[PDB]
Amino acid sequence: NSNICEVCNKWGRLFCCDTCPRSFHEHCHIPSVEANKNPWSCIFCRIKTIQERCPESQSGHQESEVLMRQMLPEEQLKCEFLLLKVYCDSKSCFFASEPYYNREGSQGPQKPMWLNKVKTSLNEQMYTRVEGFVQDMRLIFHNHKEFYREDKFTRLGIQVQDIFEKNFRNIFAIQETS
Ligand SMILES: [Zn+2]
Ligand SMILES: [Zn+2]
Ligand SMILES: [Zn+2]
Repeated sequence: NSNICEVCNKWGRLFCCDTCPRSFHEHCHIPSVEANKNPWSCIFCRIKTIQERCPESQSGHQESEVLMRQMLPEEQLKCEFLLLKVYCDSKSCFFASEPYYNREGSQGPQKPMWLNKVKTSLNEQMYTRVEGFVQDMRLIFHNHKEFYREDKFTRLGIQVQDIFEKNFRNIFAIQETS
């Protein structure tokens, strides 16, 4: 196994996957690393199994159909993995915890949103469709763009949103376009 967490790239108290060489901090893995279960298989492994059991699941999809899917177990897992892929980027630090807004010339968003809040919402099964999860994720970056206006710090929103969108298109096998 790796000697650093796959998500945050730090050492510490790691749990090791039994079916691949990745390791995780307890609360870096999503869902949080399960108490027992020997062998234990990480989210990367579980996602690969879905694809292997149904190879046609990689054929192209329309985003509009993906968003209307109910959050059954497989869609729940895919959203968890997409959330995890965002946390994997170190720039996710800026969007993880509850923000506050006091900048001359700007007003805070009407509906603040942050990664840990999405994490809790997934954990508590608060989303009934994929659309719920994707809307909250995109709201994080949209709030950031609007608040920071012409400050160059707006670019962090652009950057982390691009990670989100690339991973959304990969995980849900969105039909490639020009
Ligand atoms: Zn970690
Ligand atoms: Zn694994
Ligand atoms: Zn099949």
